[PDB]
Amino acid sequence: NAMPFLPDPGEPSPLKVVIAGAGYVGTCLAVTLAGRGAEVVAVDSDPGTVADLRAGRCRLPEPGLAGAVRDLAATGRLTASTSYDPVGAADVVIVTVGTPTDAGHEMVTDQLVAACEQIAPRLRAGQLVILKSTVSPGTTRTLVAPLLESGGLVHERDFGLAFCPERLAEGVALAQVRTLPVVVGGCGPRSAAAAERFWRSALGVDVRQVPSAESAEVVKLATNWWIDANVAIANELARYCAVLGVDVLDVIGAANTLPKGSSMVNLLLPGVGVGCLTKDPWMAWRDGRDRGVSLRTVETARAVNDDMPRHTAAVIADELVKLGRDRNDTTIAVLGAAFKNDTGDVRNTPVRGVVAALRDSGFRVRIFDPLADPAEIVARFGTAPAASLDEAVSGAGCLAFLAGHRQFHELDFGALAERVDEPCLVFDGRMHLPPARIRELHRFGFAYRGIGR
Amino acid sequence: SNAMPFLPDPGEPSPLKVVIAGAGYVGTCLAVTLAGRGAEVVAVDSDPGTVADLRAGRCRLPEPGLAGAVRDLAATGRLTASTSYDPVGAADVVIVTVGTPTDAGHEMVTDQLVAACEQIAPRLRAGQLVILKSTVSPGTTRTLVAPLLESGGLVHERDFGLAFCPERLAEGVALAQVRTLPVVVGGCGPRSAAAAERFWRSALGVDVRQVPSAESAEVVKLATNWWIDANVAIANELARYCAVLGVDVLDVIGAANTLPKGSSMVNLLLPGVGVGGSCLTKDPWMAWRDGRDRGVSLRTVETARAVNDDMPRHTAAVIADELVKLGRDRNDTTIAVLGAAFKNDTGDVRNTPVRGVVAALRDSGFRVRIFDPLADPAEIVARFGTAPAASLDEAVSGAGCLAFLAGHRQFHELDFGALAERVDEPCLVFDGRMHLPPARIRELHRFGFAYRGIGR
Ligand SMILES: NC(=O)c1ccc[n+]([C@@H]2O[C@H](COP(=O)([O-])OP(=O)(O)OC[C@H]3O[C@@H](n4cnc5c(N)ncnc54)[C@H](O)[C@@H]3O)[C@@H](O)[C@H]2O)c1
Ligand SMILES: Cc1cn([C@H]2C[C@H](O)[C@@H](COP(=O)(O)O)O2)c(=O)[nH]c1=O
Ligand code: NA
Repeated sequence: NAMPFLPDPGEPSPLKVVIAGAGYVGTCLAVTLAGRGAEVVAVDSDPGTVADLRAGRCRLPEPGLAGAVRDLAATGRLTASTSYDPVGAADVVIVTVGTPTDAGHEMVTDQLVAACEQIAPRLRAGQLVILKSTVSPGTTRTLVAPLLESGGLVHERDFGLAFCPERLAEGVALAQVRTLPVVVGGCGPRSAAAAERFWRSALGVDVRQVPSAESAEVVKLATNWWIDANVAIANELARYCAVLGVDVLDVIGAANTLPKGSSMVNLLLPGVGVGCLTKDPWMAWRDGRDRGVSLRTVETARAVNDDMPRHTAAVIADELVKLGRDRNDTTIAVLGAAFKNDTGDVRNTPVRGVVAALRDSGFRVRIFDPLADPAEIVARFGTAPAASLDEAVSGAGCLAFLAGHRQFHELDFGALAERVDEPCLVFDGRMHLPPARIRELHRFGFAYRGIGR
Repeated sequence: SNAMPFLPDPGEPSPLKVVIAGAGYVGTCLAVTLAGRGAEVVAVDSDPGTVADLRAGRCRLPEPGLAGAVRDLAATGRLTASTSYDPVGAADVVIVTVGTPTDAGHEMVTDQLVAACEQIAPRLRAGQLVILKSTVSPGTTRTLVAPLLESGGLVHERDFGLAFCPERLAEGVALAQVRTLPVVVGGCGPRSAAAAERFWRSALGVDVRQVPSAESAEVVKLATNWWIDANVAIANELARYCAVLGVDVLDVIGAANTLPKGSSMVNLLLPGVGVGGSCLTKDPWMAWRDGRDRGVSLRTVETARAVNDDMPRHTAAVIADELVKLGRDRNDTTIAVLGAAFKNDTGDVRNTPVRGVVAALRDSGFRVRIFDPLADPAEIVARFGTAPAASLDEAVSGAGCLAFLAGHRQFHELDFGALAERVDEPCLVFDGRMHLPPARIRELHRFGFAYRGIGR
């Protein structure tokens, strides 16, 4: 009774964890928890996803993830199911299911409601439930808690309930998840103490307590709001630097040497647009609007970042005209299609906006992303990607790096110089190449341009 | 003879000779720091009162430790002053820190800068180094200052060094920051950049961050104030959003800022009662106007300025609303505004957001008493149209509200148990810029106060 909702971490028998949702977040969580000794079962409605995990397969490009899935599924500590039945035997249940938003920027509770309606009858006294899915504030306590209580139990008294925002760093997720402190917002002191004991023992990280689940839900929304609004500042700064003939990355690097606030001045890097950062700031805006608060910094940031794909296409076409090129003699090789660097997800990518604007004007575009699924590129771009990097760049008049994947940095530009059509423009969207690499491109005959570079 | 370096070898026995044009806040902080490390400095200013003060070892600038440093160095003879620009000829380095105010259209008023350059230009000799530190619109150093300095026959970069090095001092801790902050150097060429870097490293003992041009360094200064002002806007809107959920914005900011991001961490700034001073209310508009002239729209600046300009009025509306919810009216409540300065731990009220809060409260029918022991009483009369209270007891005795609109360290050290016996019960404690932790809020309630803040 003194230590509710979690066994002593020193117990010989392993901790039993059920993770609802076997997406990017769920898989990273499952692998890192199983790796530290817990017995984990990932629950997902997709039979294909469950079949892959059970056979130690993972198609996610996240570094070290496919290897860890294959190793842990073989040790038996990582398993998967389409059924929510393993919830009954679990000590901890983590909910990472999808929470999208409609055109009005209001939560689509469907997936979360369905997951909660499956967990509720299987929920047992003494269990700990943690919500990781990004949600509108008040959701854990006013929507999720009554759904979980439909099975007769009471949150905080019979089972622990806490909101812990997901803050995974793509491309380095497995490394960051083992060091990054977890924010815990308990639905009461018992739920707060148990959620903190769980992350410290099962994950081995520090914990940052906030006084309610609503406070922790706002931490997630405030983080995405801060990131989106700071990317908007950086994007506008890059367009200002471009008209002055100054390099935005030197400006940002020098500006960020000033201590300020809780750490340093932190101008974020500009890009080709934003693709968490397009829904969560609007989610806070709609919540604010319904409560009589206008979030003007969110409205402006979204308008600024939504204009960047069209501006990127305009800059590419303008630079090609300056090189004496046109839509009749140039094929553009778009290298990298994913919304974020070192990911393969193209579901909500600003690259779609760049390609559409380049095609809408009349340019021939080839797409290549070594991390993305070719069927997903067909679905989102409407065309099959190039068979390989060599096929994409051969005879291309422009190499537009619109996602800065690590394998693009390891490319031999001397070898690329022999495949492309001279004069070739290297447009740097998300590579953010250092001056030493830009000199190498010029040496091989490439023209180089970035927004504000 | 060989092409010349634009700075003498710091191995020479004679002290470095520096001339600082513009002995205001930035100029005086530089002068005492350079002279304190051994350089011989002459402060050149158009105000005869400032020149007379520096000569006598006096300084009217309230900046902590500044008057003391001036007194010590005037006695050594290393720091002197002049209304005349005749010391320029003998100097190794000329630093320009004159005022660059903007007009109603946010265009820079070049009057002081042109007058300074015109006096410097014919006294310049080959091999000298000229550093511009005043905040300017990009391209000012190369297209305005350089041709004015060349009127004597010298050619910038070939005959003398010209660099832009922005000042990044924060008011109240300027003397501590001038000796620690890395200096950004934007030379008009490689020789100017090398000399300016060697100058800051050897004469100030600080690190240097080179940027490729004077224009790049001019943008660094404007991008910094743009970033700060826009991030205060995010924080103020976040506090207003937290207020409707009843969540504490300081818990949210603290937890959010534990995430590594960019080149450091997520850095949500602290909310307040608005934004004052020249830096954050003028510099982002200067960038906006320069961008507009060149066909670039800075929408984040427009929104940040609108958001922060609305904060004083919103703060007064919150105080008035919380007083009504407490059962207090305009008839039985005198509000004591504690802290008038634009910033915590300074006395500067020249452009303070507290002015807007006080004016909006009075326009709601409330009597307001002002108390700020760090501020000049005459400065409060000129900005607020009323004399501040003689003492803390006069301000708080019988007050129905204690509105902490500047969070000076002095206010954190008050005896709230004693205050509780002087105020009119029930007394509202409004936290504008104290940012009290939950333990301190609990203590106020135990003493009988009603604590409120935006998003607290
Ligand atoms: N105030 C700050 O904290 C701060 C911080 C960073 C940057 N800056 C920039 O530094 C510059 C100076 O700021 P400040 O607050 O010290 O200014 P200030 O207006 O208070 O002082 C300027 C001084 O220059 C003198 N002066 C004017 N024209 C002159 C001339 N032709 N010859 C000689 N002296 C002349 C004036 O008499 C005055 O004493 C501004 O461009 C400002 O943007 C200020
Ligand atoms: C840094 C900072 C400044 N401000 C406001 C107070 C001052 O009026 C103005 C300038 O502050 P600064 O000189 O400390 O940057 O901006 C905030 O409200 N929150 C903050 O976090
Ligand atoms: Na609260």
